[PDB]
Amino acid sequence: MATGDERFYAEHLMPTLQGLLDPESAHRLAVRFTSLGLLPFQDSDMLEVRVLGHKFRNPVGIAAGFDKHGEAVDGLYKMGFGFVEIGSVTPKPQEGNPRPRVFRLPEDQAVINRYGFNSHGLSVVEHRLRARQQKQAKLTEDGLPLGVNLGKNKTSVDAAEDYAEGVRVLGPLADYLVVNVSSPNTAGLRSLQGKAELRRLLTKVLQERDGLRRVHRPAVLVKIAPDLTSQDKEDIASVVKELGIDGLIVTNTTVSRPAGLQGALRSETGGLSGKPLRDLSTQTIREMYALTQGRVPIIGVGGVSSGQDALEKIRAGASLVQLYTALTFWGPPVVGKVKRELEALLKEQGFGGVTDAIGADHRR
Ligand SMILES: Cc1cc2nc3c(=O)[nH]c(=O)nc-3n(C[C@H](O)[C@H](O)[C@H](O)COP(=O)(O)O)c2cc1C
Ligand SMILES: C/C(O)=C(\C#N)C(=O)Nc1ccc(C(F)(F)F)cc1
Ligand SMILES: O=C(O)c1cc(=O)[nH]c(=O)[nH]1
Repeated sequence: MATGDERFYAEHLMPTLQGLLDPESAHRLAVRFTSLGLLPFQDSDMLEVRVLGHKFRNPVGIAAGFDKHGEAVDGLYKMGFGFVEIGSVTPKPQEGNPRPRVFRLPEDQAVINRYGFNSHGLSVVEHRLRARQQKQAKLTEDGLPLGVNLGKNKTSVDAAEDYAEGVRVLGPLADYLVVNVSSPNTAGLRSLQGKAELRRLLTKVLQERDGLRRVHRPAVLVKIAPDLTSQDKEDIASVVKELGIDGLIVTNTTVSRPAGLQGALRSETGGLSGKPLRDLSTQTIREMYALTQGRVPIIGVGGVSSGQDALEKIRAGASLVQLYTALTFWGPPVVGKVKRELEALLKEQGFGGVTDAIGADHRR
């Protein structure tokens, strides 16, 4: 419990917790424990990455969705994440979908969720981040940056204005912002990934970002689905290059249900995460890196539970990776495990550090 032993968590604690609590209760309890700093690896220099205007002490971040309301940021750095992304946050508070809305597929090492952007809203999150703003400035300066992921309200009549409000309110408190246009759980949202709509939306977002004072001006990334057509991907690449978007987060959860899922809850509605998403996400990273000529930083996400999974996404083109669903199976020790395995594999494959491996599959 205090040592952070990989076998104890994986074989005993996590399976027992999963037997006692429904998945949303487990999520809530985990946010509480983490936020209080009740948790069970010294980052080598090889793991440092400079991208998005910042130093990252290691490339393993916590993906959006775990800490939707910015309650557990310090506890997540304490767990060993090199960067934390909170959100998605919507402009006004909203409850999200009815419960149950989160489902485990233990036989598949996967989760399906349909939270529907349950959010405390911008104002609450703004005050929560303001209460630790200078502590975060020091963390960022120390190589531990903070990302804020923005969503839109269910009943909003103007999606772009929702994201612009997010830029104005939380942009000043974030090292990077994410325009989340890839939740599967908000009606109409994924259609904003289409070319004309994306160009209009991101033009407005970047104008708002550019209007912030220079020390409060974050990088802006777009988080995309794993379910895009070839046409969709080509269009996103074109718009991102045309507008000078700072990066992409690849990928959100999938609405697909890969052949072979075994969990009893495989046909629940929602986005699927974890191991069945892993290679779909990796392949989306590979395609987006190629379409952007390796000039647009990618944060790779989807099914990472080991150093090999992280390195495959880095070699496919990610400069940084994130994970969430693996934590629900393996607990806290998985963060240090990914980092230690990633360092060992980089050495084994002749890389001087993470930076050298970024996009390495495209050069062979
Ligand atoms: C319970 C849950 C909630 C999520 N909520 C969000 C969210 O609010 N915003 C977002 O951009 N992604 C959200 N995601 C997606 C994750 O950030 C990540 O893209 C995806 O789960 C793939 O990573 P993983 O396989 O490591 O979980 C959520 C995922 C899960 C499992
Ligand atoms: C949806 C979801 O978050 C869960 C389920 N099911 C869950 O177990 N969460 C969860 C469980 C444990 C941790 C930690 F590692 F930090 F201790 C983090 C998140
Ligand atoms: O709140 C949610 O349902 C949610 C948002 C998102 O971006 N991705 C996801 O899998 N769930």
